[PDB]
Amino acid sequence: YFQGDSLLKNEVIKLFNDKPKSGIARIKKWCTDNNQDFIAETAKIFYEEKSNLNLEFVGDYLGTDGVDNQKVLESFTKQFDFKEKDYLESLRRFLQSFKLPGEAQKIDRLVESFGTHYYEQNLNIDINSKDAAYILAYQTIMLNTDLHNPSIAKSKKMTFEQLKNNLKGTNESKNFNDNFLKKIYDEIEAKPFKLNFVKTSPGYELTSTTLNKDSTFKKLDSFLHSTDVNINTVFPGIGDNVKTTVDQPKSWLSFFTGYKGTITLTDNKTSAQATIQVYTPNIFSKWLFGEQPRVIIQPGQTKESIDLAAKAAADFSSPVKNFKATYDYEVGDLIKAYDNQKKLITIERNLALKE
Repeated sequence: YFQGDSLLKNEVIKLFNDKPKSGIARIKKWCTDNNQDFIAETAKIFYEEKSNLNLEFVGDYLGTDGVDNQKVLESFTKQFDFKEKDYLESLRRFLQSFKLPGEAQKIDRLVESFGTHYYEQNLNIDINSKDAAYILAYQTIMLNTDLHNPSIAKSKKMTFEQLKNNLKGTNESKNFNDNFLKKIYDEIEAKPFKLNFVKTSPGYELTSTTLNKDSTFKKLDSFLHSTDVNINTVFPGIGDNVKTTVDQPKSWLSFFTGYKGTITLTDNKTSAQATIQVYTPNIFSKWLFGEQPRVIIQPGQTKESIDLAAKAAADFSSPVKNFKATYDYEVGDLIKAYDNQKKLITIERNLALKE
């Protein structure tokens, strides 16, 4: 069955599975030459070529905060037909179409995309607003952790009555129908979600049973809720032109993943950028995200972002545990930049006569 994009699809699968940026570049290139829409075509390939594509990379592209990514995610979700479909079956299906990133802000964008589209395809039937669809989805995901996390004893598990109470008046000032919620509660109880998370996240990851006692980790943790303090008090190696913003965590994301927030570092001179995500385990999060705290450091798109992220990672006494390629950078380039910063620190300490 020849289709106008068949040749492109076969080329893209190869390029994409090697480096997603090279696959996306070819869709951009073909859409330019064939006068087609890059957004629609990308989402179409992600959806139709599910069984052929690296789902980690698909999940990562869809969940990433980017102008292209956001448009592609909206178009991707639109490929699903949720009209007169069972809510939970629709959510299960959506969550299996990619590999979930292990990053709170990415999971959040994917969940919000699902809710909005499900509501739009079943307008005011069982759900009254996109906000109600989103709260129902995050409460269902947390209900899944509650009912199936063994650290939550049988006697402590959330009851259907407790789910009803949490969702009282959240269906655009009204309630969700009793049986509509009972069906979700019972099915989730009987069958947990199939949640396929990535093994490692892009960039640098510091994670160990001793990371919470690292001087840099403690300072980083405090920096999330402090006001007008310089980031150089946390990371000496990054210089004095680095400014910061903090994205505070949504409560449910904290429960779900151990998320504590994201600090965005921007160099005022160079435009170098890096993000720093913090995770601390809790009784709910550990079931899916492990028993260790985590720090994820990712370089942005701009030149010299690699060196800003590497300097931040190298300022920890704890070593980087995991390295993974980003959409823009090769794993080897992140490794070289970090190892080099560690070697420079060692030389400087020795030359200044530090023990």
